[PDB]
Amino acid sequence: ASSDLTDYVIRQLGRTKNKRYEAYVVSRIIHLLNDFTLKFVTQQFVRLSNKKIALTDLYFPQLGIHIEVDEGHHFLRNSKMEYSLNQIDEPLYSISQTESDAMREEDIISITGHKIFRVNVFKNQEGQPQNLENIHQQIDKIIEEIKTAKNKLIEASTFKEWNIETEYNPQTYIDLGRISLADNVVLKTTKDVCNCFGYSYKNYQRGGALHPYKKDTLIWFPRLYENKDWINTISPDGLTITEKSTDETITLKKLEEWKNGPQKRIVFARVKDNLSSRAMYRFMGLYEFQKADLKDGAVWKRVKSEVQTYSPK
Amino acid sequence: ASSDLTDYVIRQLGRTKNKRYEAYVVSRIIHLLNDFTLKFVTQQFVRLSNKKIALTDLYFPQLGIHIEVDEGHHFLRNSKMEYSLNQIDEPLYSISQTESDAMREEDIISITGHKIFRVNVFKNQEGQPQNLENIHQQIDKIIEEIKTAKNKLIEASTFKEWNIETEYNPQTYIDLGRISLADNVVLKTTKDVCNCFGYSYKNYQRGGALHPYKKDTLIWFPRLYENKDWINTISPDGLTITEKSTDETITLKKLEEWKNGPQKRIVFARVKDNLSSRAMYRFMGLYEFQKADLKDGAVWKRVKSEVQTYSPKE
Amino acid sequence: KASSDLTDYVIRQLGRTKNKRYEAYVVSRIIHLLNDFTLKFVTQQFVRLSNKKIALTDLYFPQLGIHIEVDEGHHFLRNSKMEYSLNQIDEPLYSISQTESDAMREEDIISITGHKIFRVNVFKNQEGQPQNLENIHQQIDKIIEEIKTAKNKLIEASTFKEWNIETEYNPQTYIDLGRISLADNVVLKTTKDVCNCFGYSYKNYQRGGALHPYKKDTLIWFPRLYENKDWINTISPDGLTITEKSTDETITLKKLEEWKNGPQKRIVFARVKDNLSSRAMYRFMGLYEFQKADLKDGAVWKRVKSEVQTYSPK
Amino acid sequence: ASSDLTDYVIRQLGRTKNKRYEAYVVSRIIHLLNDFTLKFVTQQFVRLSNKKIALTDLYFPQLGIHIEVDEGHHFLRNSKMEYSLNQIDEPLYSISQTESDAMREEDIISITGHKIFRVNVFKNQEGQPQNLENIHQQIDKIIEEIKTAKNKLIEASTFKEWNIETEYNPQTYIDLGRISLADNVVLKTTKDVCNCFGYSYKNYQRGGALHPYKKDTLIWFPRLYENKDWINTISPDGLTITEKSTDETITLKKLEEWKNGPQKRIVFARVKDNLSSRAMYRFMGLYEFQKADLKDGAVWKRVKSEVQTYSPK
DNA sequence: TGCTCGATACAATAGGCC
DNA sequence: TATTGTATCGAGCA
DNA sequence: TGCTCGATACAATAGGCC
DNA sequence: TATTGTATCGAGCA
Repeated sequence: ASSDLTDYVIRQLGRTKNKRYEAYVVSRIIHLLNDFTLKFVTQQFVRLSNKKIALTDLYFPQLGIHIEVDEGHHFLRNSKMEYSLNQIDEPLYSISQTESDAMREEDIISITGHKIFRVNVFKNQEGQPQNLENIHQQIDKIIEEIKTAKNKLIEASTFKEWNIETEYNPQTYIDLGRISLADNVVLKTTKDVCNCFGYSYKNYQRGGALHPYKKDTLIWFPRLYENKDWINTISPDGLTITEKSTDETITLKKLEEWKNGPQKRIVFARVKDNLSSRAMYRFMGLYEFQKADLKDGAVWKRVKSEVQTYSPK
Repeated sequence: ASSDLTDYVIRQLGRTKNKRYEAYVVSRIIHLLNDFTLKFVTQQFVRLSNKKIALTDLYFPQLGIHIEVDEGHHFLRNSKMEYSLNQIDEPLYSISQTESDAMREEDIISITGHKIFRVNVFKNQEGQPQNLENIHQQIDKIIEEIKTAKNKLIEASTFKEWNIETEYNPQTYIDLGRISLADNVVLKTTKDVCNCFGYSYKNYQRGGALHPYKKDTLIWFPRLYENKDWINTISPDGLTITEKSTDETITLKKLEEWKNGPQKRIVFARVKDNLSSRAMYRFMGLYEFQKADLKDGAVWKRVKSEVQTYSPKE
Repeated sequence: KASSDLTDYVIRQLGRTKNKRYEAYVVSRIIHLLNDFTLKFVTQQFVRLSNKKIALTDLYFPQLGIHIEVDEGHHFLRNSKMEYSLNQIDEPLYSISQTESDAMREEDIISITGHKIFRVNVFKNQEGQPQNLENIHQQIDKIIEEIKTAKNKLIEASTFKEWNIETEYNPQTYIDLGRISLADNVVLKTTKDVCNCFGYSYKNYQRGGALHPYKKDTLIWFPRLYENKDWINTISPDGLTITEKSTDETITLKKLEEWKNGPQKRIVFARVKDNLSSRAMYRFMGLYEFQKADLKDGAVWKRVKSEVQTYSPK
Repeated sequence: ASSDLTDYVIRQLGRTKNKRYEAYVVSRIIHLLNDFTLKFVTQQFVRLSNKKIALTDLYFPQLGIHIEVDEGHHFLRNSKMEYSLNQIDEPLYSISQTESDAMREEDIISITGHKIFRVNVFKNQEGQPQNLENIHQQIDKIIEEIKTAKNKLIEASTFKEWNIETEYNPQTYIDLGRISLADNVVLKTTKDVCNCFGYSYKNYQRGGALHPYKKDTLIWFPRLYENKDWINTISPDGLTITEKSTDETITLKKLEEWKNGPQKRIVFARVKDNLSSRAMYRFMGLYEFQKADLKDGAVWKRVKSEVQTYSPK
């Protein structure tokens, strides 16, 4: 019941820490904010413009807001990170590509529209930390920024309150009427996403399933990274997906299937749950086939950020 | 440099967790309180009635208030701790006696008179966690108890606000005029506690130091546990300290030495700093000699909780 | 190449922090005069006393089961956890206090039953007056002579197998042999190696035990033979008796029927700390068969076979 | 008390080790050689061709032979030791100038006519790679060299066996008739060395002693380094001692005393014991006054290495 | 239908590295 | 991290 | 000088983490 | 990466 919320919060604030001042700053933001109708995520993997994998310290999905602790390079529990400058809206802390290759299956999202606030814990680093008065000031301004964000969304009636029990349940989206990219939709299994579009399934094996009420649309469950069978990628923008095969012959023979098959795909990408290391499937949008190269394989572009959902037949 | 405060706070809330719900409860208490005139300590070692060594998750020394998270029983392997029942005002979590004699060097205080507030994190135990609203309520009432204790202290004019810069500097205690147990006075070395009483000392490596302004008292820096040369103990309430030695012969030769004088000793116990593991010296009181013997041998009873200080002597 | 492993080994063995005053001289002299590096040796070897305290010997030849200990009565050592005491003749005169014995539980601690101990008395008489180098060199020489006679006693029986660093921790050595014995003093770097002696292809193994692929009645087991948070396990000083219990009695009641009808034989490799460099290693204790379950005291595994047969990968 | 032997031997072989292979090589040499009629010293401080202070790992005084192990730059237990190249028979391991400034008082000798043998741990001239057995071969060769040296001296009857009990006793020296550098003589105190020349002293506190049996000689107990009162030096060959004062007034007022004073001095320098660091007095030689000036001070040249002794009068 | 087996999901953790 | 056992659901076969 | 030990510096190893 | 174990420095004292 509510205990699920309790456990979830505890676990998010109980991760092994990457930065020295992370735990303090995030815990103070959460506790002072004191709004648990707001879902948050800690150590959220994101993808930068340059395709390197990064992360942010605290992430509110509903508001599209990130919060990042700036310690500079010196003090890091993980020497597995690196400190660089990037686009204004992108984090300063990155993962080395060597271990970003083992982080493929992890849940990695797109920050394009999102805002990032920084907390500066060092006055004239290296060395001396800033006084707590300043840090508390930054944290307070951030907190009220968050609050005004939430109020802006409720005023636009685009804000859906967070419920643990209903969020992984297909019926809630069937009732809602749409699965939206902005509602941050992730479902526990393939059978569930199938059951949003009119299937009734005990469970589902396949890597794709035909959409019942649209013949030109295919429900797709790809790994958006490279695996043994397929080499797939998705741009930081979220707009461009490429689909190729580790064997070129399979690609060449997939050309015909792609051009003559369903031209639209509803994509649910397989991602590891950030807690509990488990299979999950996140809604990436409605994509339309564009062209099939032999070299670059298949290229799908995203026409829609929301799809209509249906009751079973 | 107000950065010392920041470092201190970060490191107190940055300890490796003993309990699963510890970080949450403590961090929320601190932030929602957010009064930093209040000094606090996490994972404070305490000494129960029995000789067993226990610990509390959050501790305010100025108010004599502890906060313990109760989960009881699962303690997140793999901890050296154990879940037991004890005196009403004492913690539920203790350490195995085997691991207790390992931790002797640690700074272990007396909880006599201190209040302990608990936070119950499980509705149906074992297993299921409770709802956040309830936990938050428990924490809120604890915060109110803290604030009202702070108020009953400030209005009685017994409250001394916390300062990092001045608390380890002897000059401030010379200016204050006294050193008390309520003040919770711990100094970083022997030379400082010596310089409190009128010494100019640059370094002091000896165990005892002759009191400049009083010839019946001795400044003492004992280890209150067993070590290489001699065996010392202190009662859980901090009333009585027993002095002995490994060799019975040197106890015999030191027996007459004890019997003639000096008959009083002001005590600072050598204790490891709760942060950064270096030696420090904590005022235990002003103690008086009651007895000579074998075995338990010398016995020092505590007759005073406060000692006056003195300017350097030239 | 890789003949530098022997160098590093010898340097590090003769290079430990000294436990005694005269240890280094005696041991170094013995090694250098012996000049046989086909004989593996160990310094400061931890041994299991019948009194159950931990003791140590200054020099240990495993292949010969022969120890050498230097006798300097009492005092002459400053500030170590060691203690002088009397025991059985074939047991050392130096031990660890029970308090620090339980802190050393994880270390490699061996049964000395059957092993002979030679002593070197370095003082003519008490007070620390040293004995002239003449009779000391005499003692060392007769010791070395006895050592060579022992090695000769083994080589004519074709029991003796020369020492090789590169092949001693390699499973394939013992698969070719094809037996693992106590006489060969076998210890492996990891569980997966142990499993790959008996017919497994494992790349890595994190599990507490694995079924014997070619024997349905036998289980490969990697116990901690001391107490930890999950289990309470003991092994007799002669290694003939191993007791297994669980800290919790609910875990305990669940394991009784599992044991009584489960596989009745266990090939045991105990988890021990490396004597140099402190990494986990696994020492073959024997093949034990289940003799009992009495539920306050847990399972009793008695030692039947001192040798086990290996197998090429399946 | 033949125990003093064993205590000396274990205390020499039991010093805090400077080098990684030092213990093994030295111990193997000593135990395999097995000749305790030969006095030896470990970590013996020496003075190089330059003013710099070096050390050798093993030293046989009687034979004038040193033994040094070469492990090179790294594997240093002491970070203040340096690795360089120097004169033909000179050690390769030195001490930093400032860290040798606290080492002034140590017993530092002249290596001029001394042979130094190196154990090459890693590799040797002509370039061959080595470990273990090759090291052993080197050690064995060295042992042989030592023996042939001893025999060479014992056939010329220049060899004198080591006895720990009498060697610090003035009586043996007043008995054999001569104190010389060949015997490596250092006593425990000033009263002893004075009693060697015929004084009866129970206790002697003074910087110099007028010789009973010669009016032209002066027994002297200098610190051959710089201290608060004096600036004194001695050349690496041991042939030249310079004496100056901290104050110039004292120097000028000592100039007349030098030119008109007794013009030859018997020098016993004040050096710390290599074991226990007690003050002891080593015989440098019989030096004759040569020259003086303000600018660099007084200059003494060594005329003779053998002084006659005398019975108390 | 009832059995055998294989792919997938998932929990558990020694080993090695920081 | 990387590896393997255990539990589960479905495909395949008799 | 010569001795004694707390404080300090730095290597050795215990612990956290993937 | 954080804590513990070992060696060195140096003020105070006889």
